[PDB]
Amino acid sequence: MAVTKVTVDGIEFPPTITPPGSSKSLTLLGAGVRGIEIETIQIKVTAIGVYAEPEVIASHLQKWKGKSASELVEDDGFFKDLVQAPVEKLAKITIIKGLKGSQYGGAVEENIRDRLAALDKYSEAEEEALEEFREFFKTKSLPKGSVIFFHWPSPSTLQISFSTDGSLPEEAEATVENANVAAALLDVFLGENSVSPSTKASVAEGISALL
Ligand SMILES: [Cl-]
Repeated sequence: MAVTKVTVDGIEFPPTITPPGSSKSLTLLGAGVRGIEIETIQIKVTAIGVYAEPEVIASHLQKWKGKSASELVEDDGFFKDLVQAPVEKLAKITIIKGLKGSQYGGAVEENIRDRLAALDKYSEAEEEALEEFREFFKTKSLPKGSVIFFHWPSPSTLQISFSTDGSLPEEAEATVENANVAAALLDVFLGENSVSPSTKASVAEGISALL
């Protein structure tokens, strides 16, 4: 029997997902990969899938209707609107090349702090939030195939989950309630100096299609 699958270089991403502890079901908008470059050698380390409520986020982005995928990815304002949009969002991250949690966490945290410090939005509250974020990854190992779940039930709140085998948890492990960190983390992936332009392209064409 036939099945429809979404894949990024063979890594399978479900077309819809229900975040840990959530009732809602989110729809995949697009997916790409985060690739680290050494010399002229490119290493893919993670696959990233971006999910949200399709009708709702389509409604909030209606000013971009009929705008082409080519035109959206060219425009930082669209991605600002996508990041700001007050809808549930989820990032599913599948580890390609294994690594230790404190490494991934450390790098992402530094990226966030850089963004927030640049914006003059880094105080003790953010440091504590990032303490939580840091502590979450400190204790864990991220082997190939393990998956991280970043859940934004609203733009101000971040919920983190993780499964070593790639299955879907039914409740979140960590909650970071800090608007700046939550938004910055989303900005790591969909923002101006994205760790994954491919993911942004994929989301752009998905959203363009969705409108
Ligand atoms: Cl990543």
